[PDB]
Amino acid sequence: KGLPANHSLYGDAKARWTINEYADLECPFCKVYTPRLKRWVDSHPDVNLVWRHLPLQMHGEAARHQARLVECAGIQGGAKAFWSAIDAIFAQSAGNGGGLPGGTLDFPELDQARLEKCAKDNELIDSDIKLDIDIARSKGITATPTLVIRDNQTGRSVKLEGMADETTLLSAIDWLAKDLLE
Repeated sequence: KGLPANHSLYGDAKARWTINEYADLECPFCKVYTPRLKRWVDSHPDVNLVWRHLPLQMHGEAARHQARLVECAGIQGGAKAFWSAIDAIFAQSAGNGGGLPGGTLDFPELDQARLEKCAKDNELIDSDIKLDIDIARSKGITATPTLVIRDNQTGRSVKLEGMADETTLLSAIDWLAKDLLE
């Protein structure tokens, strides 16, 4: 294991299971699913959520630039800024490759000129986006959202493609760990 998630983490850092949500800020599925999944995590403290980048090629530049904007928000403001920027981008983008008007995010609690420079220039964040995409492709992930649910106690994980509903989530965690619940 490498360093733990901070700005990309939603929920309790010490949660037993982590839902890795591979997602694209232009994807209409991700737009409706991400808030519903955060709700679910709110009511299951034992599970947390980590956003992983997979901007899809058919969504072009907009999805890549928006991935960089949310990492740069994390630099400025941590998790709270990161997840607020995810919401703001899903609300403000045309979606589907149309992107933000002028590429510009309206998020006045952040330093906007600073935000834009970081999306243009910071290669560390660009690398981190690319790494999530490379990991996704190594696992054969092609569409968004796709979940990788990891049990942090055992290391085991399971992949689910699509907008998994509560039955899907519960049954995946049961598949990981039904005999290790006490």
